[PDB]
Amino acid sequence: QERRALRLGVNGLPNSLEPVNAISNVGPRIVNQIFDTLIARDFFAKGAPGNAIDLVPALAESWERIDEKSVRFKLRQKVMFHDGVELTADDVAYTFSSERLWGPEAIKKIPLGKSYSLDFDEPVVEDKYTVTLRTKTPSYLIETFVASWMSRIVPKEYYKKLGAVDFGNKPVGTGPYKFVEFVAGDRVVLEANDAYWGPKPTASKITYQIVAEPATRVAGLISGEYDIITTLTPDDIQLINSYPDLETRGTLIENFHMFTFNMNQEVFKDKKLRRALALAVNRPIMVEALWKKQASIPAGFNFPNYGETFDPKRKAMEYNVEEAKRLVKESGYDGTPITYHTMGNYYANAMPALMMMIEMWKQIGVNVVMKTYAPGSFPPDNQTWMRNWSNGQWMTDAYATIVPEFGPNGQVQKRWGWKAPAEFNELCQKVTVLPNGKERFDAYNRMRDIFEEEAPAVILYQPYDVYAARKDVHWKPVSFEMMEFRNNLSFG
Ligand SMILES: C[C@H](OP(=O)(O)O[C@@H]1[C@@H](O)[C@H](O)[C@@H](CO)O[C@H]1O)C(O)O
Ligand code: NA
Repeated sequence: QERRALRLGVNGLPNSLEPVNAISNVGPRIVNQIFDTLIARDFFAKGAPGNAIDLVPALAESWERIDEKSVRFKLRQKVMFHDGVELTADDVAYTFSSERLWGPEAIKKIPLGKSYSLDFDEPVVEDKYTVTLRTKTPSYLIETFVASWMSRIVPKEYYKKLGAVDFGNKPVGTGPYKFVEFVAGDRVVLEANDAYWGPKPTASKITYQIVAEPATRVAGLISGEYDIITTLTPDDIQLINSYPDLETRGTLIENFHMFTFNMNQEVFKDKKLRRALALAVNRPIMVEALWKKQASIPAGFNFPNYGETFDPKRKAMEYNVEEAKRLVKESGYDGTPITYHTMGNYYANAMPALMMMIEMWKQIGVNVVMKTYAPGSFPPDNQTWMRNWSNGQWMTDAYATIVPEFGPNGQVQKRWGWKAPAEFNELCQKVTVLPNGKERFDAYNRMRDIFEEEAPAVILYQPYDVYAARKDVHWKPVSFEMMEFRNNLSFG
């Protein structure tokens, strides 16, 4: 009869379906279905196992870089939003506007819009199907930005009429799946958009059902309640793979798990204790015990997806228990227990990783205690000391995420109080405008050195993202924190 409905058991849900505000480990797998971008990354180009870097036309049928500051897009014609309104350059201009995204006025609507954006100038609408995106200063990052999760295309009139909050609860996009319902902290339901411009949706419906406990998620797959489950650990591989009708599907993703600090707190204003905690983390033993060797430990804030700004000659991050003990003493730390906030196992292995780290920190003379918090119940900033986090490396360049998250205009310095050395912020400003070359390459290596010296966050590893699925549900994971169903979902 009708197509099969897809049932997903997920680790968590975003609090909003507004595509920029949905940026997280849990939002993109949903908003990738509701929306489209001008340029799309094709993870399966030339038979790649879901990790190809190839950029292909999407809402823009073609594009041309004009100069060091601008890129002109030719829009695909007769593309319709879910409410029937035709996609125009007006919708694109609005998506990348000062008003909605990067200007001072957008900070209330999209709190991280300005900090995550390029140094944009107002878009230029040439005609109904022609729009130029430009920057005030040189930027060779326009293309990678436009293909990213910052750039899902929103409908101007409908978005303006509802406002960013109401739009977030009733999204309208051009994507293969349209909005049905959103029960905050419970479920999101989408249905097939059969008016879709690209590959027709193969599922009649998609339900993202929150299953916070991974053991309950695994039981749900074994019982036949879910078709695909997310955010498992390599420790679940043996059991699931013992069921002949189920299997695990995993891949290393372009993201790093970390722990970070509220540097507005007295104990973390200075770098000494941040550094002591960083120097005591035995990453290889965590990777062996919890990840069955599947996770990858980077040589600093440095990843292969950065391409020309990836440094393959970089030394491993320091591990020095004896130096850590000496820093604990010099910091003046008195033995008072320091809290570490985690949203249960929102991050695969969050609590087992923390338990191991608590033990490593006991050995250097620092008492760390776990504090759990329910989905969407993140405690006030001044109630937090240490906390876990992750960063999706969302550009084919080193700019992201060191500059958008840890730069002078970023939330780590502004909200979380990192007093970054003046040199670090000078380098951030330089890498933003410089073209690729020796000067830019060396500036990112100096920024990586300062990042390790300062420890505003401590990089753990790139997780091996593990899903489990029914063998009769054909779907391949991609090397990013999202799920792709276009030409990548079939049943039987
Ligand atoms: C607690 C959640 O954070 P999560 O680690 O899931 O997502 C990060 C995101 O915060 C960050 O802006 C981007 C780019 O650095 O990477 C995402 O992985 C929050 O965003 O809902
Ligand atoms: Na499809």
